[PDB]
Amino acid sequence: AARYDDILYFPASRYPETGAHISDAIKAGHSDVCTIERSGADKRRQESLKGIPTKPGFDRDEWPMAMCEEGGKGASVRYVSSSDQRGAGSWVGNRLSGFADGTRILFIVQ
Repeated sequence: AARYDDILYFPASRYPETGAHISDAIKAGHSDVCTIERSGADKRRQESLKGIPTKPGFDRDEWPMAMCEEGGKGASVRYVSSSDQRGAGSWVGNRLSGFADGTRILFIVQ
């Protein structure tokens, strides 16, 4: 039992606002590990974003992410410029697709 099964290196200079959120959230004690669980993501996003208004030009970025058991209630949410947020979320999902639900992935912001 290590805290994680494999590791993702997030490319902060490619997606600087989303990388700063993930880094600030991990530095504040939010989990650095994503226990992937895709089926519950819509439920978790309802819980993480409850009561947080939308903002024109920005997306509500979550860390931990909705596709992680660690997401949902208590997640960090930041307004992130939409091009940055959406590019980052697509990058992350693309890189995590090789891992089945239940895999624990440590995120390191590079």
